[PDB]
Amino acid sequence: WEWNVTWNTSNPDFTKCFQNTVLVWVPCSYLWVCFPFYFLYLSHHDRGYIQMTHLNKAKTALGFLLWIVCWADLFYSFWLAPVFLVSPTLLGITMLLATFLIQIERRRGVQSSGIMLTFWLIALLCALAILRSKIMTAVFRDVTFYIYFSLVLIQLVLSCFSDRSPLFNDPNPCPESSASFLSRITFWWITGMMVQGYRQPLESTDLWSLNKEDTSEQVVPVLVKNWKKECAKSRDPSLFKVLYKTFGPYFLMSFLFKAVHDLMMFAGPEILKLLINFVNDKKAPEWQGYFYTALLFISACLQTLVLHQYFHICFVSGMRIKTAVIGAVYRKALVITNAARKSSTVGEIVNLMSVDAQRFMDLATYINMIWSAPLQVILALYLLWLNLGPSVLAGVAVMVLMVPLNAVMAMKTKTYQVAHMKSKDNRIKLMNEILNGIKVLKLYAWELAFKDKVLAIRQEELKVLKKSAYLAAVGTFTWVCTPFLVALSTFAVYVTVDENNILDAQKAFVSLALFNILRFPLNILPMVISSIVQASVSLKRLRVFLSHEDLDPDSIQRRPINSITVKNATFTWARNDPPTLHGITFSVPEGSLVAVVGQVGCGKSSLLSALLAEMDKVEGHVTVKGSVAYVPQQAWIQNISLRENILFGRQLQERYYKAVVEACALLPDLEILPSGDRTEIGEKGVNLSGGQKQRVSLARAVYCDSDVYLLDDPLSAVDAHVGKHIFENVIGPKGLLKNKTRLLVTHAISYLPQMDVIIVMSGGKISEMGSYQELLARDGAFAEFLRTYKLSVYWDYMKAIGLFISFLSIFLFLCNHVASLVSNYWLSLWTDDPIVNGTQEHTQVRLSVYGALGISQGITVFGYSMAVSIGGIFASRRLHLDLLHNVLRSPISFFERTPSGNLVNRFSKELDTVDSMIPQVIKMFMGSLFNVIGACIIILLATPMAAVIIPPLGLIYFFVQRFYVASSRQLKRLESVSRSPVYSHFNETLLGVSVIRAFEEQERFIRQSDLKVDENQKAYYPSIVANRWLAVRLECVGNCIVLFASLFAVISRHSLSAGLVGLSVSYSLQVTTYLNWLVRMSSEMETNIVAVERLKEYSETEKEAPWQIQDMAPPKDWPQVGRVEFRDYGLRYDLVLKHINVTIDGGEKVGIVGRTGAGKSSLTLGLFRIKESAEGEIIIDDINIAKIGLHDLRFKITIIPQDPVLFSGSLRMNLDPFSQYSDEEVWTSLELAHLKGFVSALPDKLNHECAEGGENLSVGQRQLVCLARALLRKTKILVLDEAETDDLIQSTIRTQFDDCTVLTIAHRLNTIMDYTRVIVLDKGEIQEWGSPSDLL
Ligand SMILES: Nc1ncnc2c1ncn2[C@@H]1O[C@@H]2CO[P@](=O)(S)O[C@@H]3[C@H](O)[C@@H](CO[P@](=O)(S)O[C@H]2[C@H]1O)O[C@H]3n1cnc2c(N)ncnc21
Repeated sequence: WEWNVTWNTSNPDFTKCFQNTVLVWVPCSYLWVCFPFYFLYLSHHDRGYIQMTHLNKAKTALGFLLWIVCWADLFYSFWLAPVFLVSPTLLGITMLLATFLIQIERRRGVQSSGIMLTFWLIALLCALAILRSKIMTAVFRDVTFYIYFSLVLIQLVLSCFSDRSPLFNDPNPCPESSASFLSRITFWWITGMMVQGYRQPLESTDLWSLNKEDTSEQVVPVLVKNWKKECAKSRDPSLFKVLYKTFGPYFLMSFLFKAVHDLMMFAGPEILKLLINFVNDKKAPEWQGYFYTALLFISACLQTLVLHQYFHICFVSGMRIKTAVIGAVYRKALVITNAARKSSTVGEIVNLMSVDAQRFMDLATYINMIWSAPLQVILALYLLWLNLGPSVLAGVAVMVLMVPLNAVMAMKTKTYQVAHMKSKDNRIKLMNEILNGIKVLKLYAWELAFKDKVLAIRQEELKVLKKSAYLAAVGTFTWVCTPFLVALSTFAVYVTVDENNILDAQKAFVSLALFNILRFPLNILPMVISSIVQASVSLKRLRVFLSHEDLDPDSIQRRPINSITVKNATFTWARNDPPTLHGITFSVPEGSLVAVVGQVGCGKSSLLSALLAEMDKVEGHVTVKGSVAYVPQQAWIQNISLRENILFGRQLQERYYKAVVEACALLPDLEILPSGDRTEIGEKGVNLSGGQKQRVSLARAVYCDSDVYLLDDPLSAVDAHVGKHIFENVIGPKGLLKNKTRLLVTHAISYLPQMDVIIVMSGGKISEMGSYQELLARDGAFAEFLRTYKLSVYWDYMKAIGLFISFLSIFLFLCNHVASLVSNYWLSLWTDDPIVNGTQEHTQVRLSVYGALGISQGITVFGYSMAVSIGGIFASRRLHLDLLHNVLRSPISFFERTPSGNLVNRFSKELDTVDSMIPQVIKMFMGSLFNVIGACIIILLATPMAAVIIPPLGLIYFFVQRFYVASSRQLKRLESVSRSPVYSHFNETLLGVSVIRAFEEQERFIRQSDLKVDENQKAYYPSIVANRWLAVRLECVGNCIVLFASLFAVISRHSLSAGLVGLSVSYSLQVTTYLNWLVRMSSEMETNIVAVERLKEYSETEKEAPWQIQDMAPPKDWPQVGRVEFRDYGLRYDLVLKHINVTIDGGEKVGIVGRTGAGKSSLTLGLFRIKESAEGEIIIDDINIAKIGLHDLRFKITIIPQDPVLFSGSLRMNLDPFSQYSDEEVWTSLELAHLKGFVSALPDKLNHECAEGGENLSVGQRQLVCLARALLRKTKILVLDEAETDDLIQSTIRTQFDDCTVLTIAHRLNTIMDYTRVIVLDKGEIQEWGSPSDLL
């Protein structure tokens, strides 16, 4: 080995000794160190044995021949040089290990081998090096090497194909367990779903099944066993030891991958330095440059692959951790004791299964960086120290200064997040009031007053939004300025400290790239530490939960079908609490009806709990015989259909089910319910009354067909007749359970004489049990008891911002881009200056221009960021105003017809998406896009002839981005949807655990929780593999960019300078992260901007007639006398109102009578123009209503509706939202409304803060407040809608409103009789038109 023929030569040939020693020791050596380790995996992991195939044999036969050929060399050598003996024998022996290895891999079930692939690849490269040397040298021993190389190449090609699957069916399988090594490395096996997801929108059944190891049925038992072993071995069992003993061995493979990734990441800058030296070192061979470029490419590709495999390992381990923790928590919760369960909140345990398990899932990613981040940083620092000197300390002095500052920013906006949120809550509250009370507002035309309050709350919100906006600007400013800041600081210090310090390309750009690989190892440290602390508290929470005690099954001697036996048994609800049932003894024979009798808190329900092993048995002997059906006091209802509630996971028997349903008198309940017995009962579905829930619980118990029934007050909530019917057909001796041992807890005497045995107790003690007649004859405790009683959406958003602001932001951001680019170009020009008299010709003016360029970059970064901040706030204001106007201008038919509920999330969730997320997303997406464009242009500018690589790589990027965004924003939705049922099922199980355990159906519910967690994992796993697929494709694109940039710089290093090549390579190295985040941000934008599209709704939705016409406005006293005339009125709704020709004279009391379905109420809607007249000419006095603007008439006519709607705020704002009427008028109207006494009583006087809907006020008061509103209006036309205070409101409407014309729609004839001229409506027609005297 000497440098003349290997390094400094036109023809670089490895020396003969090097060829025969190191190039042969490398591959043979690889298999020798891996062989032992590989038995661990081959042994621990097995999948059967693969059959005898031609491929496997072909590989084995070539392994035999290859060994022979290599030993044939030893034979010829035997037929001087020491290397001609040991090397052939070593190669033959490692070859014999290779063929044995494919043999054992067949035995252990391996379709494709990564070892048997990397090993052949390394051997091939070594053979290639010797091959080239041997063909450049030119029979005797050469031909043996050619045969060896050809066989090795064919072996390598064979090793790529995947063998047949073993005899270990698998519908919709996961191709991970069947794909070959190359597909697993490149993650190609998911591209199928990627293309298919782009064409056919994914559903829950298209998702692949889970591999056997990820199923909860294979990860929960191992954790359960390990935790049991630790618990039985122990003081204070530790969950962390269990965790790292159970899933640690699979996790430790991440360590190697992380170390290799770190080393390969650092290998980049070293090769960059070598290339910068090469371009500066003219008169050097081109072979060195091409070797350096190939080294860069191979290192980058290998680092990408290893890192992405590391990512997959960590995510799979986290998924297993989550699944196992979920399963163990479920089983523990099903086992733990009531005493230990009551202390912890139910919501606490649900949080235990949600937030702590999710934190454990996410922790697996940032746990290796506990050592990767420091070492990286340290190593990077050392390299930087090797490069420049102590001055670099000042260069990083600001990076470490950004870690706290940025943190301080985030925490700050969190407080802002708390402020904004608070105001938003108020806003939505107010909006909710308007949404459920839009009827009253339109009637009084108070819409604009409420719009003003909404705008005031919006101003309050936008103040905090403006402050957060200004804070966000500097956060972006620092992020973009960091690179320039570190470069300028370190370079200025380096130049100023000593004039002999020469700034070369290697001394500027290598340290510049080391700064880029320093940003990440340092900025993630706070996140890592915070996640570790949260995971530690989660470990504490899980450990204390999993160490809880449990109920004792031994307490009850459950025996297969003297039925219930208790002797001298005392039970507790806790270990230290006193007994609740002291010294209980009783024997219940088979098929006997026993009633527990006592007062409240006696211990009746405790007896049934004790028979189910729910109480803590401190002493005694209980021998319940046969299956037990428990009807609890608090009915537990599953959210499944009523049929499956009664069935309870049991085979449906139509005759038995139909005998059970009516015997519980559940037939009326089935009839009222919409779908019958298929209705979704429970908290989530249709709510049921308590009696119905008790009925369903009893029906479930009766269907379960147990021999022993424990009925803890099944008839508490059912009525007396229903209860007697139930007892007759179910519990009584002539019911369904005639031969069943029934034990009932009751406090009702009605069925007591029919009971075979009455167990009467007092204070948890057996007190003279016996039969009813005998107990009555004894006249003791029982007698005492008885005696007790789409590109256009982007343009729309730009218009909402305004064209000027958007254009200015784009221009300033382009200015930032050009400033950064010219900063880089200035650095390149600066690094190329010659050295005269031992110092650069120019070094102060270059620093000044560098500083000026960077300061300009910083000011424009802070500027355009502030622009979009103001723009975003402007757009939020304009969009909210437009949406509010469209909503309030729409007719009532819109509110009635629209799904009531889709407006609320539009005002709350989508508006929140607009004002906060959209500006941040547009900022970071635009930044990433122009970072990519800047990398491309600085590559193309420095090397003009590099435009041939842009088209293919752009096509690859476009295809990958299209497929990923389309197929990932759907997988995320699938996973989100699937997550909720797990926590819902845990809530159901937690709520019904006593019933679950009593029926002994805990195994079925354990299996059910298996399915839901597996379903969630089936959608979560493709998402992370999708991220990996993005990752590999985009890093391949970036590595191709790096390779082509370096290649095109090396091919023309002469017409180029060192600094230009350095800058090109540094930016090409950076471009990969920018590309990845550009795709991720584009996906974010695509699913985010649609909010604006759904906020631009109701833009054309038919609106009401204009509120103010102002061309045909009425006079101030429009209702001069109040002469109403319905001239052929017809109201569309086919026609509810038809042929209405009536005349109500001014100041004449008129009422409207009719049955349900008539046009009584619709007639009022005619007066106020709620629905446009299909055919009609209603005219008040001498003016048509349809011509008048809505507000005008709605202000000149008043209505007292069915249910008065009192809005949140003061009483004065309820009476006069506009505050138009003076305080004296309000006081007079309130006094005239029989409310002066009450209104003077509130401490806040007229400013009494009434809650949502006036909950604090009574219904009578709210009605009188509505009457006060009508009285304060002082209008000549008033309408009344009648449904205790009726006497008061009727007298008040008869007191002073006699001057005004009053229409009255009352469902009661008593009040209408007083009003003359009654109009009767049969089906919209005027049945009778005359006074009540003419009516009778
Ligand atoms: N191997 C690696 N080496 C270098 N860095 C790596 C990395 N892997 C991950 N990153 C991260 O990718 C981003 C790289 O920077 P960019 O891609 S140039 O821009 C960021 C990014 O686009 C997104 C968030 O990406 P992010 O996860 S937060 O963090 C950084 C970086 O830490 O928004 C931008 N961004 C970040 N902060 C701000 C801000 N205050 N104002 C405006 N835009 C901001």
